[PDB]
Amino acid sequence: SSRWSKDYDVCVCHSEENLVAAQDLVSYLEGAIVSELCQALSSSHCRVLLITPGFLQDPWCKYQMLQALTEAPGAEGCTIPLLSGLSRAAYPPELRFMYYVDGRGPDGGFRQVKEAVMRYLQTLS
Amino acid sequence: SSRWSKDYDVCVCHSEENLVAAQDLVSYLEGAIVSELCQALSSSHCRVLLITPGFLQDPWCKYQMLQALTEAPGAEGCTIPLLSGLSRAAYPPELRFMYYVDGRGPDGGFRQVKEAVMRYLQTLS
Repeated sequence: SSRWSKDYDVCVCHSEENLVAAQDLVSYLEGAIVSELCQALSSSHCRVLLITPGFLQDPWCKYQMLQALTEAPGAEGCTIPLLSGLSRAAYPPELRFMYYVDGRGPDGGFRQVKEAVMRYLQTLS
Repeated sequence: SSRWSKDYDVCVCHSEENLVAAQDLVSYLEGAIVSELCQALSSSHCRVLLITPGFLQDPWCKYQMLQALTEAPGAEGCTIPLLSGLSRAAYPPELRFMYYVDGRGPDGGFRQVKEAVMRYLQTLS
């Protein structure tokens, strides 16, 4: 529960087709929030899933999404799904009973994503 | 890890539109395997997800699917996805990196599902 139990405060999960949008989010989050793009050995307090059409199509992305929700946001974790570039009708059904940020919100949803991240950090020692 | 730590050996997860197919599976599993249809207070060793078009469309089904994979099949659990009545092209992408039974297999996939259930039970005291 210690703020320093992890070296990063948040990492962004994205598919290869959204590399630039991910970098913008990382840049937006760090303006202090220490962020980076998620990687294999990546371990942070919060994980932002940049869910886009490309992401939803990629099997590995979906798998990472699953595990990101398996051991995390049950209550003790922090996983923030950002639905971007998608029609709400194409949103993953399971989201109706889960927290997530809509890309149509202010700042492409970045503002609410950052806010959600900060809220979690405060609950840390 | 005790075979009697749970009152049921397996329960079937289905959407309202597949009630009959679920009952057939339950019936098939018990011919000893103690099975039933999954319910809110339901707790068993294995959980069979009867994934069909209706299931994939229903938000609550998907959510239950998620949680069924969140705390389960990481290694210590038992969750068996049965893809039935669907074109493989419409299968959830995350399945490419996970175990699952195809409905096109022998006995509508029931045989392999039962086998998978038994395998898990043996690993129990």
